[PDB]
This record gives sequence, C-alpha cells and structure tokens, in this order.
Amino acid sequence: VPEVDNPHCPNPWLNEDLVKSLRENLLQHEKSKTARKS
Repeated sequence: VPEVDNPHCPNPWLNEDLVKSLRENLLQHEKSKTARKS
C-alpha cells in the first residue's frame, strides 16, 4: 500500500519552515532581488 508519509502535506511541519522559501522563491526569491530593495 502507498501511504508512507506523503499525503499532500506530510511533513510540512518543517518543510514548510524552509521549503516555501525554497519554493515561494520560484519568483519570490525575487522578493529579495525584487521586493526587498526599493
């Protein structure tokens, strides 16, 4: 059976702690080079 630990938000308890940077950076890593200067 397929159900180890990835439903849709398995361990986002911590992924989210820094994947979202490393994700919401697809173009929010521009947030920096885009939303953090001017």
